[PDB]
Amino acid sequence: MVNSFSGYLKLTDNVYIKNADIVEEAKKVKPTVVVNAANVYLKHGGGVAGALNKATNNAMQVESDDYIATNGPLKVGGSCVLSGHNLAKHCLHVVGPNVNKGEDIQLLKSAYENFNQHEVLLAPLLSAGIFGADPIHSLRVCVDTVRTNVYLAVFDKNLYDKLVSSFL
Repeated sequence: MVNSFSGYLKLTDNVYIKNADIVEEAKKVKPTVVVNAANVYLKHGGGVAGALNKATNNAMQVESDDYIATNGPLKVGGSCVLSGHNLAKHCLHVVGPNVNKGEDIQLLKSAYENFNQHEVLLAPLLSAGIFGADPIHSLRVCVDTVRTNVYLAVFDKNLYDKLVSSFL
């Protein structure tokens, strides 16, 4: 079905990419699902998580603290579905491995598998940015793991250009 995502470059049958601020993208599109680059404690301090949470006026963090108090931490590679607040219907909080914590990069595939539970997503590259993985690798794992339709927002123009120009 046609959708309102605009200005994306088509990488594959199901994966699309754009140089964009995921906060502004979500505000404009109001997708069914926005993906957060979460950690196991749902402490949304920085990176994508800090930015999404700030855009919700801290409502994402309040909701997340109640989630953790009830359910305990997520697993690396795991996820939970919470409200999308003012950004989306739902937020899929996905924990990619954090290389700066020594976590095993193989868990990146498991992390992306969560996307297959949703027909359409707006997402960042998992484990990129402050999570320390190579974004070119993250894009490769995304393409090779996600089968549903995923619209990737890449914050940095230089990185976006490198991701497109090196894509096999």
